[PDB]
Amino acid sequence: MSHHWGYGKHNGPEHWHKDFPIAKGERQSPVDIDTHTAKYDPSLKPLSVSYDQATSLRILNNGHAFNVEFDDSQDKAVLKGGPLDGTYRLIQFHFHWGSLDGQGSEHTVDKKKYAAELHLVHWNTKYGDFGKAVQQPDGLAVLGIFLKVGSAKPGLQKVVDVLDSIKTKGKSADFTNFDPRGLLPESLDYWTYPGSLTTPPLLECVTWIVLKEPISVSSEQVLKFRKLNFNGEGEPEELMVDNWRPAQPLKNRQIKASFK
Ligand SMILES: CC(=O)Nc1nnc(S(N)(=O)=O)s1
Ligand SMILES: [Zn+2]
Repeated sequence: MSHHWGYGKHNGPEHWHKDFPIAKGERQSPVDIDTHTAKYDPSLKPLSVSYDQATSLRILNNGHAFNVEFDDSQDKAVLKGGPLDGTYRLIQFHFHWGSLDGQGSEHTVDKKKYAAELHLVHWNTKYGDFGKAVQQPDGLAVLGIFLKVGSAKPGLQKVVDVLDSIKTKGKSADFTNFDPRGLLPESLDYWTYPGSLTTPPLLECVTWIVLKEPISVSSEQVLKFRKLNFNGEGEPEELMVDNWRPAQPLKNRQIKASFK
């Protein structure tokens, strides 16, 4: 049992994978999030998030997929809470689509699947930029937002009118004075699921968070995109969906979460 000191055969060879805890901690395993098995963990530090200045300026398309831009020139919204060593700022996000006329999201929570979901990427500003954050595992994290269908337009009539302007991909339209808070609650507690990507052991500087209060969206909002092209006009009528991800459950004993 006693480990004789003075040697170090294992302390000799050193590689890229052997350097970072990427290979030493392989958690690459896609699985559906379960709320029933989730457990409340009040270990995190309760904090208050901001989002009063949060506002958009315009929306640019990439000829297929577009993301919403925000004015980082001010203190829009910031996230904080837990053993984190720095606050997380948000810059932009996008939404995925589905192949079915009822559902088709990336991950599935509470053994349930949604039609679409928002993808808000954030980077710890404490480390300066994502470039310095990627240098460590707990550097930069990713927030995963989900969207549920309610068929009840929360007063987005105008949002549908401006949409007729971006019928084809590759164009843009200036749109400021957005109200993303009108649908986003304070959100105190929320489940979590840290780990790495579903790709070979390379990087683990990505965390997967999930809020217990997903942003609600009407089926009428996506009913307009259904008629839109998947990449500019002139192409065969096909769905713009292209964000499918597997997650077969092996067993799932207990999942970490800040909320019960
Ligand atoms: C390098 C990289 O970011 N790749 C992906 N981007 N996000 C993707 S998604 N949300 O469409 O799955 S492809
Ligand atoms: Zn995405």
